[PDB]
Amino acid sequence: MKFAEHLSAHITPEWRKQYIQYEAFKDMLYSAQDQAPSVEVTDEDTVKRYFAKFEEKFFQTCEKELAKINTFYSEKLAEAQRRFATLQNELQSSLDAQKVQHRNIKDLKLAFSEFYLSLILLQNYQNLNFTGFRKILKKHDKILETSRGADWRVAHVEVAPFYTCKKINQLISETEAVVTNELEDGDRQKAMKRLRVPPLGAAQPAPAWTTFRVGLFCGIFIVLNITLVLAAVFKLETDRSIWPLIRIYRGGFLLIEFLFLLGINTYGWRQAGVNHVLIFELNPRSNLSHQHLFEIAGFLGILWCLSLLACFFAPISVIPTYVYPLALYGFMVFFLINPTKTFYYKSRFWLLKLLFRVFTAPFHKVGFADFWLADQLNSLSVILMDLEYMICFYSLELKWDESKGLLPNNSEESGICHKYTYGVRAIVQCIPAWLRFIQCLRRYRDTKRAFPHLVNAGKYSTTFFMVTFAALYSTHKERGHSDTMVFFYLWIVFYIISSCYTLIWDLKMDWGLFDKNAGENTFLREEIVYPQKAYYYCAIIEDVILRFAWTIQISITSTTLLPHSGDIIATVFAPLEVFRRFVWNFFRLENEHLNNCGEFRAVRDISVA
Repeated sequence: MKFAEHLSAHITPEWRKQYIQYEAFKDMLYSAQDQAPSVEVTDEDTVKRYFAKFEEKFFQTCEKELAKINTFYSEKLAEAQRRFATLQNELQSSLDAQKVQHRNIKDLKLAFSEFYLSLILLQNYQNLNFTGFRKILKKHDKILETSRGADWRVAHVEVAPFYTCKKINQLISETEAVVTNELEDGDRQKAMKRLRVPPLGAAQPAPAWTTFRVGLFCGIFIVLNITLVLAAVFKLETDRSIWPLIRIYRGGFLLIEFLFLLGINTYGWRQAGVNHVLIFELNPRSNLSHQHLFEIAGFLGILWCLSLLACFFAPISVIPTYVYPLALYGFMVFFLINPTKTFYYKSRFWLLKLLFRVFTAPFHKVGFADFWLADQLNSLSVILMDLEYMICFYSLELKWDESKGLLPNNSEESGICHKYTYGVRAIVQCIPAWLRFIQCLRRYRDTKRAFPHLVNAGKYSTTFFMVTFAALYSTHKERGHSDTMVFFYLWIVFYIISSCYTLIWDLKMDWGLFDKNAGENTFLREEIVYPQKAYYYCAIIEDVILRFAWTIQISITSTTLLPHSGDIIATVFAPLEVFRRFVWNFFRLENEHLNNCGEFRAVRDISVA
């Protein structure tokens, strides 16, 4: 494949309908060729008229395509001219006001670098549309053994006001002159370093070293997982309680799984066309492909596996076993808050600036990155409970004056910090629900709109109530007082309500499925971005199952019996919840991008002042 894939890869995602449609032309050509009636059986007038009809139809289709291209190009050119006019007026106003100002200059820099991107994208649009006409007309010449295609090219294509309009190059030169004289006072090197746009989209291949580091961290991870399984089967002795260990190491595994599935999500968004760079407001020139997230996940998983192995084997006799989890989590934290400029600095600091804006929610106007991150925390809720458990274990239970403190004796009676001590577990549970609830309240206050925000605030109020009733029921049963089974009934009804609330919001308002304009894609949206239709139905069924995950647990719990269970339930259902979030990310991002596809948004429209 040479140009079909080259076109589907170098195409702007939001302008997919305004392109040349190479595939339809090719399929029309091939169908017309294969349906030649007979080379010698029927009359030559028959085949001649058949080929003439095909010629007419093909050139009418090509003419309507060219008209579409011309209209879209003139539209985008007028839009860019108006944007340049308003940007220059604002720059002149600010420069005159010169005689905080740093924020002003920095947002005019950002607005100019975003206006350059639209110009470059329009230029590439022109280029690809021209060298898709030449390719398809060359194919028509070769397939029909005629030369009318090149004549049609030189007669129609190279007169059109989309290949002869040399206005974008002048606009690019003027933008560069403006940014160099005004914003940088000379120094075109620094101006162009900000304005330049690398080959972007699905067309940029990650460097070979990043792929090799992925393949290295993944092989080590596989072998270390095999070794962990073998050592757990053959080395971990009985008479000790493994539950503290895997309860501490449960959070790290969920984080590794989340980073892996986020890498897969980024790959899916990059290939399908859903551009997360515009929705997350990332830098269109510097991003993180799936390889970077795969590498981060592999490195942190290597550290996790090494810490768990050291816990099992106890390599050095002087260091007690409880130092390895502490060291692992301290390295995970020190990796994030690394003050130097190494090891994914811009990414980690963007993530930290976002985490500061989600954990102090009602004070910042929320965008997509902080709304998206606060929804991912609902799935990574066992990580917060793992941190709480680890802190309570190291502060109240871990006997420091003994080596094998991580695995105490079998005589390990209830051992507080394992349950609802005083309600702290319920609060750590409701923390991300509280974040999203107050964020939706801030959205209602800001937009004054009510439907999408006031609803979607009860979605997390139901989690509030469900966790409250869980806490009440378990703390009543642990004290064996009266009114217990009532708080089982209320737990049941509020989990029913929570799952029904989140399920209809996952499908209808988050994913956009089940709309009246479905058309041929029954039970789906109008326009589907992901290739196969089977992905959506399987996703629907999996979200139905993984949102009602408490059915299986309350069954197993009701089966009860002696084995420790609730914890086995949580350990099996936490990666299932992270996988549910991984599935939900795809279709949330797709629904978000499909709205940017209607207004043809390729840039962020950076505000000013």
